[PDB]
Amino acid sequence: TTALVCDNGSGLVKAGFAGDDAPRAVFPSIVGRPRHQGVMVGMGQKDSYVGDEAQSKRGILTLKYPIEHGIITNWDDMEKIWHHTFYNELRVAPEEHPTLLTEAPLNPKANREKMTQIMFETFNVPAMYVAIQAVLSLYASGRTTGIVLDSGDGVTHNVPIYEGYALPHAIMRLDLAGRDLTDYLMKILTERGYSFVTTAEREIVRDIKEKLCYVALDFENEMATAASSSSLEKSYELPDGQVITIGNERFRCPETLFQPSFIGMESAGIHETTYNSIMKCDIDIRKDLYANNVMSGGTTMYPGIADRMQKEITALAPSTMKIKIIAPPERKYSVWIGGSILASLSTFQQMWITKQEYDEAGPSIVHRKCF
Amino acid sequence: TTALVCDNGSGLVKAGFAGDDAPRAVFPSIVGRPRHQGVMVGMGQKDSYVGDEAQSKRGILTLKYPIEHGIITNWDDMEKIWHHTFYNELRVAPEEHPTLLTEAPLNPKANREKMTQIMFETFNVPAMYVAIQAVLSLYASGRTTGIVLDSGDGVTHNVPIYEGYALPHAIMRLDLAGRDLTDYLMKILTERGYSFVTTAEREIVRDIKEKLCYVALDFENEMATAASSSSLEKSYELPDGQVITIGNERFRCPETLFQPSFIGMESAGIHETTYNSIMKCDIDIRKDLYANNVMSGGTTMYPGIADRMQKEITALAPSTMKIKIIAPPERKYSVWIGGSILASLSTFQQMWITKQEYDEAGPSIVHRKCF
Amino acid sequence: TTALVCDNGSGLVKAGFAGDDAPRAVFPSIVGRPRHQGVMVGMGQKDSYVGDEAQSKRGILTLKYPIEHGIITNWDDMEKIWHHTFYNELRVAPEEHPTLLTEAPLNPKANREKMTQIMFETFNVPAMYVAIQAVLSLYASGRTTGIVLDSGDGVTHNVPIYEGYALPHAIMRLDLAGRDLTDYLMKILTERGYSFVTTAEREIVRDIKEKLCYVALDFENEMATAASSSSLEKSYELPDGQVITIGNERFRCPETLFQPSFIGMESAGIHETTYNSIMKCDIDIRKDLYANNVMSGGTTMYPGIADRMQKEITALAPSTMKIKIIAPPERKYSVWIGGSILASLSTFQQMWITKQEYDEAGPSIVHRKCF
Ligand SMILES: Nc1ncnc2c1ncn2[C@@H]1O[C@H](COP(=O)(O)OP(=O)(O)O)[C@@H](O)[C@H]1O
Ligand SMILES: Nc1ncnc2c1ncn2[C@@H]1O[C@H](COP(=O)(O)OP(=O)(O)O)[C@@H](O)[C@H]1O
Ligand SMILES: Nc1ncnc2c1ncn2[C@@H]1O[C@H](COP(=O)(O)OP(=O)(O)O)[C@@H](O)[C@H]1O
Ligand SMILES: [Mg+2]
Ligand SMILES: [Mg+2]
Ligand SMILES: [Mg+2]
Repeated sequence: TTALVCDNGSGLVKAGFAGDDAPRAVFPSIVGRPRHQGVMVGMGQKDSYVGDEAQSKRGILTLKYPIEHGIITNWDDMEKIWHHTFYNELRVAPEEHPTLLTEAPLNPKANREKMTQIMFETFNVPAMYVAIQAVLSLYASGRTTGIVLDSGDGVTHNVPIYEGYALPHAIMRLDLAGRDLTDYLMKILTERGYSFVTTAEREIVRDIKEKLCYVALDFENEMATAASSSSLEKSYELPDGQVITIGNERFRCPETLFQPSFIGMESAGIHETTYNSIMKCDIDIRKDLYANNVMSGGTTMYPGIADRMQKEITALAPSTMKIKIIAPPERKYSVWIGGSILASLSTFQQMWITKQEYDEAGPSIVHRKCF
Repeated sequence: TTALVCDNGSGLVKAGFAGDDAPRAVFPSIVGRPRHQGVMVGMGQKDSYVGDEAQSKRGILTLKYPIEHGIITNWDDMEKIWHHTFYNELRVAPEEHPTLLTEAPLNPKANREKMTQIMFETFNVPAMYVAIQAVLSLYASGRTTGIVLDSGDGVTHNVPIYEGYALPHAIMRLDLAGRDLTDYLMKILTERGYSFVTTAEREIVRDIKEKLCYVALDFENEMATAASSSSLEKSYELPDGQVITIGNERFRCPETLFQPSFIGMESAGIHETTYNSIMKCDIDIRKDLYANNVMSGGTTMYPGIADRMQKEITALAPSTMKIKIIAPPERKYSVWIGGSILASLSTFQQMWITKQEYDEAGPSIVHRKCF
Repeated sequence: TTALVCDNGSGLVKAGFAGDDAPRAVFPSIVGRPRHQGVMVGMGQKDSYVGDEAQSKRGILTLKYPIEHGIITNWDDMEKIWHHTFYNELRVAPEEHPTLLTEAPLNPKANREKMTQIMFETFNVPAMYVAIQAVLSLYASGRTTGIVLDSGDGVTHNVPIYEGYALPHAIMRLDLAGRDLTDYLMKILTERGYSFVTTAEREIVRDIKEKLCYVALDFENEMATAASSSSLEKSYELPDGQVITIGNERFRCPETLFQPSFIGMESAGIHETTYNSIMKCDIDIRKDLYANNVMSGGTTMYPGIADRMQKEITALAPSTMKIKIIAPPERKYSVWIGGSILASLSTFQQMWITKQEYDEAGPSIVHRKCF
């Protein structure tokens, strides 16, 4: 039988079969419940929608995300989402397929206890595994060395690897990702009057960000240019025809990644975090880590991120080092692709947590056979 | 047992069984009593005449409408009208048929509380249920969603719906309707010397309104044409052979709907009262409401109201929208058609307020089950 | 030279000299224009009215507010109001008096830009300044650490301040204030048959809300008691001598502040707003914020509001964190008293935007020299 691969992204769930080059079913990780008094019988049924059928009817819905900063926060909702991904998107029976979930580094352990318990007692998958997304991303690049800078909707994290041996002490994590950038955009937009207040309008500001934002190579130069000319402004059309116009908001939002003092945080930017992660690693290996700066996750899709990161890290690291930021075109799906590759491997068969293992050991077993 | 459907409009009573596509009994809502002395015996009796009879003797009667601005004020007269409807018109005892009574939004709760009291304690129906009119209007059109404009004899209200879910905070009620247009037409005919005063002559200026009134496309240019030549004049034959002629009084009267400042009121004309109702909805669904604008009720029957409405809204809403005024050909009875459809459903049986529930709950029960 | 402190409210304008502990002039911020036709010669002149002379005549006027949600919607009218305050009320030649004005947080930049432009060019004041309203609201209390809850007629907004250092990420601004409660009260009044629809009647409903509305502590049980008997009902004599009797509408109105769903808004109540604001401030200062909540603005003068908000915040914070709400009885004018104090301080004399500085810098200086 062929195992599945279900990447529980913070924002979007990725799913697909083991061996597929690309995921087969992608849909935002939302649960919607209406917030108005229904009037028509035979109509407005299905108290709760999931994924696509909650986006396409969000006008009257309260969209709750069940995954917050990479940590599942509302279990009965994630159960519905898994049930959907299994029985409606892929159209598969879970009991007859192994599966490969994922997790971010340094998440509370009870999180993965509960993931495993749901998978084994509710859906009765024969065997399942829980990887760490950065390792999978480094698989996907077809590589053996690097410092995966992964960042998606919830979290931004680094994971240095050298010739197959992880360096757990050098891992750095940071809760500043796509959702926080969106929430800061909602706020900088009110300088022009555009008030977005509802959970549904978060999904409009998200796409405004996705389509219009970019990261300036140099922030102060871009601020000056925007202030002294209109060459940057770009106009966007709401769902209801209103045409909004944004200028320096196109780069003031992505720039949050590098100066988290914009959104009130104290910690340092992603470039400084990566440098401080490399400098935790033994002297003999930093030379290769500087030369394999892999990237992953959606939030690294902004134009100008790769060049900005290369410039900044070159500013940090010594003059003699050969920095290289690697940005695969499919980096949004790198984690899932690597997961498929790992699941298809010939030597991975023994590594599963068999149903018998859970029977004889409980959910705590998942800490001995996982990274 | 078959279920009855009644629609106690402010202008006419529409009543008849479910499953039919047209009301069985249609007649005006007036009870007339003599204002003169009856000298002859046997003939000249029955101090109260109702419905069509009252009109046929409107010479020697004072005609009272028990309903004014959708509110039932004279309860004795209204009970008379219902007694006529049940026994003389439909010929079927109310003691053995569930009933559905239409009603208007933002009405005093005492209104429907007393409707329930009267139906259960005076006529002893097995079960009754009260429904809004815009909801049923939408039912008739076979739609899932759309902004309904309903404008009968007394009350004009908008109820934007979405996928079977309404928006109570987006309702508007504008108590300016056919009766007020009749009064203003009566007031502006005197510019020619046709002094209509009596109520019986209100029943005739209303006939003039129903026959000749039409809504122009541009008021200023129509006035220009009217001043230019006699092309717009048309004549009408009173009951005693006199022939009248009216020019710009034909469209100056429906103009009220678009400029209630004509009759002193301040609230904005139906174009603005519909635009402002859409512009209070979730920003997501406005594009949907624009393209599914429904109409209903008699007052929307003026030749050309749909085009003026479309013009005004398209001049208000963003240029990218694709407006559509859904005007059913039978829109006069649309409320009752929708009521028949709703009463005929198999899964609507969960909504009837049974005699048992009223007896052990009191009239206040009607609010727990009625929108 | 004496300075002027002009707190432009959305419903009232509190303006006067700095140093006093009360404004020298208060008048509603409405510009009325006659709407009927004048017939008597020697009358009908002065075809645009302002303030209280636009109350006592409101019978024959359409009342329009310049500010809708702390935003200056109209400028041709706000110029009239400012001219009125400077010349007719205070009788002061503005060309020789520094003026200090106010604004809310997250308020569009063009708003204060154009305020500066008008004051420096239309009136030609030697110097001026604009201050957020939570800063002044906290000055008036004499503290230096606390999270203000300003609740005006148009806007409700918190500001966490610690030792004089604001927390710009934790400023929660909610556009739901006294005016929206006025409109909700008008909407629910009809349930009893009372129908107020026009601008003038909106003032009557404002006074009804002021006099009779109050906040309950347990809304569900308050409704239970109100339904049980008429113990809570009180009467009000409209200006023509009519008498209305409002019952549960007394506290169903200001309950909206703690359940913004009633009017369709999604955000959580103001207690939840304040608590969510607090839990985003670094952990060590939450203790000092939980004990220094300062109320302000007119809409906070509901009876029982302080008890309700204290109870509800206790329901959200942990058990051992002291929770207090400081509510000065004079709080309606807290913003203006803070403005007076700030203008009086000896060290503030350098913080003005001088006419010279504007002349050589342009409006953008407003965002530079002012917070
Ligand atoms: N082309 C893009 N440009 C900028 N941001 C993007 C782009 N595509 C996705 N994002 C952002 O990245 C996040 C989704 O990336 P993804 O890696 O799928 O997150 P997750 O793995 O948590 O589901 C979203 O917050 C989205 O706003
Ligand atoms: N063909 C028509 N043209 C213009 N006005 C009409 C026409 N028919 C009815 N009306 C007006 O609409 C009112 C009756 O229509 P209706 O929709 O049935 O109101 P209701 O249902 O409350 O009784 C009358 O007052 C009349 O003035
Ligand atoms: N006792 C009261 N109860 C409730 N609301 C009140 C009371 N007094 C005044 N208000 C409301 O406060 C508002 C005006 O007060 P104010 O603080 O000055 O608002 P603004 O900042 O715009 O000037 C009005 O909307 C009024 O309805
Ligand atoms: Mg990911
Ligand atoms: Mg009608
Ligand atoms: Mg204020």
